[PDB]
Amino acid sequence: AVYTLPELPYDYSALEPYISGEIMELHHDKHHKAYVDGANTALDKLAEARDKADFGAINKLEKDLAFNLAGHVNHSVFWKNMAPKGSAPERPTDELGAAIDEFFGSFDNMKAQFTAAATGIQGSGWASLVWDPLGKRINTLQFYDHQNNLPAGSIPLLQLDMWEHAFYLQYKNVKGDYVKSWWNVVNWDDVALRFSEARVA
Amino acid sequence: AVYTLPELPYDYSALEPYISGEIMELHHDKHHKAYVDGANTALDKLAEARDKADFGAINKLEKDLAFNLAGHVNHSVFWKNMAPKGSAPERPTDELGAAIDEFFGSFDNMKAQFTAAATGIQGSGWASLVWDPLGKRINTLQFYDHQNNLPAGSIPLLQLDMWEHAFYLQYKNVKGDYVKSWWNVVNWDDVALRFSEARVA
Amino acid sequence: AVYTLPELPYDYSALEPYISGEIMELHHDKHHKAYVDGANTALDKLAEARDKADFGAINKLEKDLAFNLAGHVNHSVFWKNMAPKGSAPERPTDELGAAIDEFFGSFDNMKAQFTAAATGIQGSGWASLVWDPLGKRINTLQFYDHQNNLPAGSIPLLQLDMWEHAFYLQYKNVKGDYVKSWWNVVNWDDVALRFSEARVA
Amino acid sequence: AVYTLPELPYDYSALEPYISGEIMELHHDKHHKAYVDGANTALDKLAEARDKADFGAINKLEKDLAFNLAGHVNHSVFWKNMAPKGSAPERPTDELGAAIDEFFGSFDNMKAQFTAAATGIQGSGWASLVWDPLGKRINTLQFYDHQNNLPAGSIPLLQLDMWEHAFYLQYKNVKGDYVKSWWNVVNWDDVALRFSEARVA
Ligand SMILES: [Fe+3]
Ligand SMILES: [Fe+3]
Ligand SMILES: [Fe+3]
Ligand SMILES: [Fe+3]
Repeated sequence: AVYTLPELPYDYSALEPYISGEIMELHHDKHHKAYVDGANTALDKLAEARDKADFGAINKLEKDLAFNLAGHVNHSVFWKNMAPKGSAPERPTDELGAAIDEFFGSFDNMKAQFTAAATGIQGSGWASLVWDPLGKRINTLQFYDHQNNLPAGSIPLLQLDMWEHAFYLQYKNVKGDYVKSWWNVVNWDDVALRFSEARVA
Repeated sequence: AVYTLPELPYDYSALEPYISGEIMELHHDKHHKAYVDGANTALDKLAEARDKADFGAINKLEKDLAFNLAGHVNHSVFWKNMAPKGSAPERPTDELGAAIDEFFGSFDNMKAQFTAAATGIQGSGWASLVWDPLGKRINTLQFYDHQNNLPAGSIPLLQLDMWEHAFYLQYKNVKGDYVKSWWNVVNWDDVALRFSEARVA
Repeated sequence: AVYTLPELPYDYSALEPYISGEIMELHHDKHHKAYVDGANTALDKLAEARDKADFGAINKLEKDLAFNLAGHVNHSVFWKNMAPKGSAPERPTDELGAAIDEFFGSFDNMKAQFTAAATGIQGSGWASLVWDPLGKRINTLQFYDHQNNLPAGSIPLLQLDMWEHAFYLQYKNVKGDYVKSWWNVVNWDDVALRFSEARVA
Repeated sequence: AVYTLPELPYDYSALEPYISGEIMELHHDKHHKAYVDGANTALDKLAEARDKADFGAINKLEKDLAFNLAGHVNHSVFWKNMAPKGSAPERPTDELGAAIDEFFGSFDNMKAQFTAAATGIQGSGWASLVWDPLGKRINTLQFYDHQNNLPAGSIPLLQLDMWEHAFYLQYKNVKGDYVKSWWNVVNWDDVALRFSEARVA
């Protein structure tokens, strides 16, 4: 198949007590898996349309592709963006840390803007730290669902899933507590990797 | 300023008779300029938000940034994607042509799928030929407005502005004629360049 | 058929010089007509799905229905909301005028809020004065496309089409001039009728 | 205040075993309350905007109003649409039942179409049985979030909250089981009342 479900780089319960193993298992095995199948199906349907020379359902297929592929992209990044508490540095450093200070003033200011974007979403969405290739800078974006509210070419560096399934079982309606706990499991080494590959554009 | 308006790589009337100089001038000098100014203002407001620790309008600012920056990105690609007819090849060749044949079966099939995506939009939008870095392939996407219906990391190769301001003065409601004419002014050299640089590899 | 294209209550050129006959004809005969067909088709497809017990394309059909039916609703209201310059009162009076003063302070304040909503849309949309049955009041809403950014149960009293096809041929990018000219052709007697039937909820 | 939180017509645990009291309490006391407060704040800000003639955040305020008011409207209908099993009929009858048979063929067909719309949503949303005043019929709509994918004038008769917070704690990702259970607690008397009052006639 064109798309495959990547395995978590850690145990389902490795992110506790910040994110429960219950959520991690349901989130990965159920949710992420669905996006993989949906993205594969969307492409299969588009190829079928081309062969039959009938693009009557093009609007449906393009949304199915964007929604599912974006869901696949976002979650793939999400898993690697995290790691067990004491496994990685608690703060960005080197070029990444410098870039954060340059475009946000400081690490704390970056977190403040990112958190505000994360808890204020009206509906399902994501908070994301991205590399803007045009302006050559790091910005924060607030995705709607998986595929809305973002410029083409945006390269994800750090993403936080704000869909209710990502936190409801543990934090219920208190989104602030979820975001607060999540910072404790962010793998800044992975974010640095994504920044290095993004900046080399 | 963070963002700046790029100059057109040709005269306003250089795309005639396929795209009028009347449209090109309004589209570039007025529309694109507004996106650049809006994107800069969004960043200024976000910086101000970080300074005072007041992210009350974070939802507004994130959409303002996504909408304007996406408009700036989309139009910047749009201008270079075109050139006066004759000054550029009529069909894709080499690696680009081979990739189009691989992911769409043929140039005509890609053209048909892209056209369908362009004319079927329910609202303002774009038809876009992008490089999918996760699936390592070329796909077509149907953007809504400027910043909706697309996965993060999507790299634009060829885009067509389907907002009514891009064709109404000349083609009125007949969007189908607009798309047909547009193919004649596509600069496949520019598309090939973008494809070669997609996900630095 | 379930839906039909209503005729304009006046000549195509009756709204000049505020809105050209060229626009009125294209807008009514081309655009509005498309929504009627699309809404009829959406329902036909849904009935076909029910008979076959296959709702695989339910997401597509529900969007097709909402988009097209909303387009039909919005335009139907739009036409009747207007009349040749000196044919109707230039200001709301009686219960309608009183209600406007009550929920906006004055007629001018209502226009200011309505205009701001009309010219600020990021993409296609509408500015609409509606009757909120729950709060029992008149509010202004900014529709996105035709079917987005509005609560269920909202009863349209006065609507302004801000899609580019509604003004580009005459006012180009200058949206402010279009809205300004449009106020001169608003049929307040029709708005009063819609208010009377809405308030009787 | 303009908007107020309505009390539930039954105890939080009255919908068990179909819908948990745990969900009902959080959903009502926390979620619905937030929409009421948000809708009131939106109106306050709009009034403030009119006072100072500063509509700079008009796009934000119009979305805040649409999102919150739609959430308030949707949930107000949602609560009354349900009642403990047994306390209300298991199937629609009289005029309502006849209308459902007319516009869907049968109660089972309406149920199947509604279910499909409920489980297939790409993001947060609602499945809604509404009265179409233009077509003079009963249709099903698939709302996105609270305020998207619906025509103006749509009158809610029966709605199902498909936001993850409405079922995750009990049904996890199995939205299909949530919908099946939900049918058991539908108060057809309330739906019949809403149908009788749809477009005062
Ligand atoms: Fe998720
Ligand atoms: Fe444009
Ligand atoms: Fe229109
Ligand atoms: Fe809810």
